[PDB]
Amino acid sequence: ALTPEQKKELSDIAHRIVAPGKGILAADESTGSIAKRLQSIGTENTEENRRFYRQLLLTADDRVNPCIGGVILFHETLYQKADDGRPFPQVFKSKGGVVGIKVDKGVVPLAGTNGETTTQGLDGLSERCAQYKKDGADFAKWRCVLKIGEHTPSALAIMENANVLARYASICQQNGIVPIVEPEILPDGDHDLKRCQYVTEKVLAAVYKALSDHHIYLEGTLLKPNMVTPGHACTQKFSHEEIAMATVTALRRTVPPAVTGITFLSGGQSEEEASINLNAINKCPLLKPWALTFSYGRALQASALKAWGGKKENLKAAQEEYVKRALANSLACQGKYTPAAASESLFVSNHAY
Amino acid sequence: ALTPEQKKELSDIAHRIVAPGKGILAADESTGSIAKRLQSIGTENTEENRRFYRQLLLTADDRVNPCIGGVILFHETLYQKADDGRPFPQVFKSKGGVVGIKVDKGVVPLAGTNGETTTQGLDGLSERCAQYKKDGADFAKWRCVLKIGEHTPSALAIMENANVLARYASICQQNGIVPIVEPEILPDGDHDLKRCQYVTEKVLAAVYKALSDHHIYLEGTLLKPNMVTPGHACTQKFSHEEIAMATVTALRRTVPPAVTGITFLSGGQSEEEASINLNAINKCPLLKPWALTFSYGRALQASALKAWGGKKENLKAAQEEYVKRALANSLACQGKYTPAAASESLFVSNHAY
Amino acid sequence: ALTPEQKKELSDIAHRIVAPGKGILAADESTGSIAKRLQSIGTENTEENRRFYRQLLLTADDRVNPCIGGVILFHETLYQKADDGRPFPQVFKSKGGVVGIKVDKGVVPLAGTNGETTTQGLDGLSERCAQYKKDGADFAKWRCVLKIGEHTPSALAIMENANVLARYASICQQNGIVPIVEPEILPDGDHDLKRCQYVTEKVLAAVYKALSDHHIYLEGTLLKPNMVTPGHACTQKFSHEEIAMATVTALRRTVPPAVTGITFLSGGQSEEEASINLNAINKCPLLKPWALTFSYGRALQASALKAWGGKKENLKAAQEEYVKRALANSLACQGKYTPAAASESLFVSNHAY
Amino acid sequence: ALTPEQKKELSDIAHRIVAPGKGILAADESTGSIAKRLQSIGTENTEENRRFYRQLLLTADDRVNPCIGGVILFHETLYQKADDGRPFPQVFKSKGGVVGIKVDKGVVPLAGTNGETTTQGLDGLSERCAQYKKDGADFAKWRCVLKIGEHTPSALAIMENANVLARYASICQQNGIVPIVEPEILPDGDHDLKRCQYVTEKVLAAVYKALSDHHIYLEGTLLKPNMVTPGHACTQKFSHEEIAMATVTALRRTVPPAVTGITFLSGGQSEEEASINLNAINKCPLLKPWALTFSYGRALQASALKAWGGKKENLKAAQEEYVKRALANSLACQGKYTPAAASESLFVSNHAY
Repeated sequence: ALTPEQKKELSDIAHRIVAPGKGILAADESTGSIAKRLQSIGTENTEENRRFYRQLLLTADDRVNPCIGGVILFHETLYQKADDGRPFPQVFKSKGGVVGIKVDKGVVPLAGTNGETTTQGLDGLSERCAQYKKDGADFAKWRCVLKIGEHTPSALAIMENANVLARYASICQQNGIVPIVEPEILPDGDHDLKRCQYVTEKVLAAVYKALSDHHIYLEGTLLKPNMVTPGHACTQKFSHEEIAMATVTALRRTVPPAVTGITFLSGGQSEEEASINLNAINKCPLLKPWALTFSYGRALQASALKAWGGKKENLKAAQEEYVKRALANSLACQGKYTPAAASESLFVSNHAY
Repeated sequence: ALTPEQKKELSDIAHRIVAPGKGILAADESTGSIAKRLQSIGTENTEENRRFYRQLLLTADDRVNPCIGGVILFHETLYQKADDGRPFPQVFKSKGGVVGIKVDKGVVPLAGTNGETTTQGLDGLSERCAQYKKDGADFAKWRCVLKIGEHTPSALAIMENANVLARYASICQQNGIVPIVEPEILPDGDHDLKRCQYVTEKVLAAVYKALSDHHIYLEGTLLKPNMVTPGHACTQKFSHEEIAMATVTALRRTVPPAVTGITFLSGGQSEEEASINLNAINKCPLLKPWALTFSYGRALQASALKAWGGKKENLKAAQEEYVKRALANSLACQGKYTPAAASESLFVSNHAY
Repeated sequence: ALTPEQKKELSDIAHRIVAPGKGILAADESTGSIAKRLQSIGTENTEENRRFYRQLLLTADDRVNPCIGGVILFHETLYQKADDGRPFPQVFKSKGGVVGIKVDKGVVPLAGTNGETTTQGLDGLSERCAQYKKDGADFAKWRCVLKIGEHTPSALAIMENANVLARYASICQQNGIVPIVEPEILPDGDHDLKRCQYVTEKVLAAVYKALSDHHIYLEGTLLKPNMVTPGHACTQKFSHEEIAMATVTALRRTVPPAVTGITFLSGGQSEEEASINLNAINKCPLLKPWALTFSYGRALQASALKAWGGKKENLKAAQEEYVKRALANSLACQGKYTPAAASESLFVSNHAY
Repeated sequence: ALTPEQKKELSDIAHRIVAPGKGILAADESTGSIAKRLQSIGTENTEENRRFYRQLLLTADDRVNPCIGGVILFHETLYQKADDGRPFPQVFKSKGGVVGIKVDKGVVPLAGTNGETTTQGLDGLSERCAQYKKDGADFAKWRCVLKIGEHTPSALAIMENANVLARYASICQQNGIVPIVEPEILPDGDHDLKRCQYVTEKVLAAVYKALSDHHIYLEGTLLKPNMVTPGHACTQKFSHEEIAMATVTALRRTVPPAVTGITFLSGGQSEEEASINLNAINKCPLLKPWALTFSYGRALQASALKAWGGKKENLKAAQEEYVKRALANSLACQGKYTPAAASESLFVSNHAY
């Protein structure tokens, strides 16, 4: 499947990204779905605004060096230049970070099912990843989404999603790109915490069997899951020790140790819940043989975005907000996080990007 | 999963294609694969050469019109005009024929395996089928490929080409297009007839499970299976009765009677051996609750292509060769067939198009 | 797996049992669960009563010869002698019938599931079947049960039941015993007809993949399914043309043609509904490439039992009731059935035996 | 699926067994398999000979009591009394030890396969575990067996021994008994180390999927895996560091950290090679989030059995041999081990007991 030279390259890359203290910034929103984040702060969705906004994030003045191993970028963002003319991958790489690339092509429905979806992307994938590798990306991301309704997530969806996740992983590692396997269970719903924990266990079990089946090399992988969390509409209330227990036991029962790190997705939690729960998790007493960090998008950019507010004059003001959150999360990601747009929940029904 | 009006349209469309005596012409070859076909008769691979050849086949005389209920076309040639300026789909729909479109986008390796392959094309398939339906196509073809070797076809290779065919079928049918699922086991190899049987059985069983699993509507499908023949390099010889029993046994054990019909591919058999074997099969005493007919590419055009020689002067001779193999096959799929470049083996190693 | 001599023996046996006009009498109730049928007619459950009652059935005076190919007997009933000293297998075999044997050992729950069950039996099976073969049994039965609730029948249960069914089938054919594969979907419930039809399609798809997976020889098998039928508690009303359509399309979409016959279980329908629906089915216009007959227990013995009423003096009176029903069902099993304890529904919540 | 008190009892019981330094003695041999062990030292296979041998092992001095937290017993010997009239389970429970019971009932062929096997014993397992729990047993062992050959272990063989182990685990745990799931890949064969690795990986991956699928509680399980060693007849030699990395890699890629501990079997290694390899494994720099210890049959008793010679006079010499291998292993499972019939290969072809 893979030579040893090729396994060292992936294992290396994978550990780099989640070395101690570091997480991933998810700046990988599609054009259409970044556009509605910009509309949130009354900014027109334009190549330059998008470029400007991404540039603000990749140029954050260096206390974020120890906190941000990697950045997932959307396809166009990887071919965009800082204002000095320098391509964004080289701007971020020079500072010791690693560039990632969102390669899925969005979700697609599953006939005969109660709203579930595959996602698509695999076509032309390997040649795309060849390009993205030569243009500076050392890891990729692929988002699949399941939801919890009563007859959701069905076997059919879990089986097909874990499988496409495995196809993609296998194509990425062929091209020396560490795959990020994201089986996101959406928080959409009334479900309680344990319901979510069970669905997450069944999903990840299915994904890691799929990965085994497709002979993907787990030491050169990372996993971006949802934390385990009550449904949005869940009335019952659950602590962060309970969410971190639920989340950590879910992961100990499914994710074999060889997986090099677990970079959590925000899930639509507020920026601060995200860092508290991330921290709680790392402080969970149980034994956690993988890197438990963050790959947050919205939970590292809410404060930033509403600082920037479409206006060039706050660039520094927005990127100091960004930095604050990265530092918060680089401590949560060690257990060392002790602490109001950052508490605004960032929930989005059927989050798409 | 599908409304009743939709199941009616599919069921109807599928029964038209494979009504008694009708078979299908597979004119579905890639510009890359009809390349090598044209070089075998000195002709250059130029659009109007492709357009002309395809034009010759589709415009054969109406002695063929009870023999050919459908034509699988390649993308390009769905959108070419004949010499009257008529779009190709109409010249054929005018005659009471049905226009099929190949939707797969080639094959692609499966990492971890001794040579095996999966097939790609699902990205965008939803919209493509939609357009193709508005533009004439009423059925689609997706080709999957297993080879037989000592560790081939893997379990992973079977489970992946099965759950891609199903994904594809699911999408065609939601867009009102009758999928032809083609799980082709290639004759490449030394293998016994009984071996090709066991593989053929195990494959169809995993296909029909997959179609079950994705809630496909078997009444508006067709199976395009290989015959079960010994390897191309097999030393033992087996009778046309044995090929014909092995094929009809293998399918009696795996293919729900609900499937509307099955369109055999030629596989590399000579034109004439295809007709004979199709005939033995339909003359088999066993009970075969589906339509057993042909969807032949090379075993309808070889005689016509060599007669065509690239020379516009040869048109009606080229076509009355095509027309004879169409009449031969339209009796072989009824049992009534009875009888030199139509004797030639048309075997390409690892066929691809 | 199996030689050809061994495949002829099974195929032979299987066709014998479901030759035209013939069905199977299911006299295979366990001791404890026959005891509550006897309690129904105020008879003590004793070796002799049980023997007497079984003997009454196997000795029915010869117009049942053309109607009853086979009889499934419970284990003790196979070692019991008619009053003339003759062992029951030899009494029934002399008349041209074939003896069958119930080899499962009842159901067992599935941890973590909403009431579902495996069944058990496989242990020591092959040596048991060796004995049952030498003692006259040429076919066996194995009952698995699924139910329809909202979260019933789960994947886990369908997967494990279809698998044990396949294990058992494979052990039976090793010992020249034709297996009867019964995936019974219980009528317990409020479900409508199509719900049942879908669950039956998903179940049988799963069973026939399982059989393929375990390399069982379908031509030497029979299948005892539920018909497709509204739930007991279903309020909506459905015709017999609708139940026969539902049942026949369900079977055309799952049961490959090689399966030699389909012997239906009564399901708790009244004795007469059972024969009407069986008949309707055979008159379904759609193409039915397997034998569609009956393997009824309760729908051939309700009238008999309440005739016999624990009293030796009605023996002839009870066995003329038995005969009537066998004849009714040997015509329904041809399509030729034209027609009040026989309309008493025989439904039993979680039927067990 | 299981209450919290029950999960506590299982989790506790499992942690006792495999607490730091403790390992398990597998005294679990069939009367048929301890037959051939006794004939290897001239002793006749008589109950009191079995009783005495077992008595010798269980009553070794309390220098062993930090080395042996459990004993897997065969059915017979759970119910034998020592010389003080004490039941065996108590003589061992008295010392702070835990009594294990083997519940499998031998293996049985899988038809359709080149030699492969499944294992039986699930019939009655529910009640048996119940009794066994009341009578002393707090954990069970079920042995499954894959061999490595060219078409071995089949997919069917893996999926069947996986879903039997899970059925078994499910039943033990509902009856409050900690299952030891033993997927043993036998060293029979010519195969490379890397080969045994790939098979070992693919097997555990299908096991842990199965346990997921049946809702097993991994905190109250133990894995009894083979080491990953080259075939018994392999020509290449591999270092104790390589065996030890291959074993610990294979498990890091498949075994959820939730599993309480893993008890290696001896496999045929010499007593001494078992201790060395257990030690290399625990001295591996990789991170191993589970307890890595021993559940050794032949690699604890060989020295003791040859010393025993059948001669009651040899008792304390027999046992201080046993006790030395118990002390050796109780350091090898801590890394602290450092160092002639304990050098002998104990390989039985196709081991069975």
